[PDB]
Amino acid sequence: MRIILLGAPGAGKGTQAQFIMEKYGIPQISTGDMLRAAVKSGSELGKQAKDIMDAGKLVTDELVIALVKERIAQEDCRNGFLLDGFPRTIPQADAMKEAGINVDYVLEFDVPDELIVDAIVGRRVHAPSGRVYHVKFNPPKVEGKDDVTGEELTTRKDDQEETVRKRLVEYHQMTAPLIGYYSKEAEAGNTKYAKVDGTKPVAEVRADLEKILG
Ligand SMILES: [Cl-]
Ligand SMILES: [Cl-]
Ligand code: NA
Ligand code: NA
Ligand code: NA
Repeated sequence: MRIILLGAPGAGKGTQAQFIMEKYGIPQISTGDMLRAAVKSGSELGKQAKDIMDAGKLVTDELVIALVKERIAQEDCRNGFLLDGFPRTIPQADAMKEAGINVDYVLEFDVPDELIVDAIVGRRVHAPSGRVYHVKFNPPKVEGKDDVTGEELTTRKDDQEETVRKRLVEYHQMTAPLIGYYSKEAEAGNTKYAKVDGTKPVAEVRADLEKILG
């Protein structure tokens, strides 16, 4: 079973990763994990990836595809794999096709932007400990205060609404053509594509996935 799992930053697609891994007996792989691990191995691909990153340079599509091809040839991908958050562009998806890396399912984990914004901007944090509260989902016991220390809660610059919205805008401009690419691949019979409603409770999403996948 070969699955691509896509989703907007903050949508929460990772909430279903362990269910998929345990359903098929397949690992979760990501280009980020490949890039951070490339150094650990002695492969020449990894050394080439190390030097790119050490020079602050962009990882080219050709290199990332090589790393993906390398990763799925490892023994743990014999039942398949859950490719998390890649491809990100049409040129990357075509490079997968050029390399011969087809998958059985493309899952788009879909949560509307407004709900992602609400989830993130409602966060309140105790920065010294990393404790995280949410005004609606998990409020502090005492208003504005960390339960443990009583210190006044703050918010993160990375969670500012304008910053989240800019991130989502950029995501959809990159991902909309990719989604259409995979829908066309599915109409051609090369793969299966499904839009997954990620606003439902996790257990209901899990059930939905069972119906989509089999
Ligand atoms: Cl997320
Ligand atoms: Cl307490
Ligand atoms: Na891993
Ligand atoms: Na959309
Ligand atoms: Na506002």
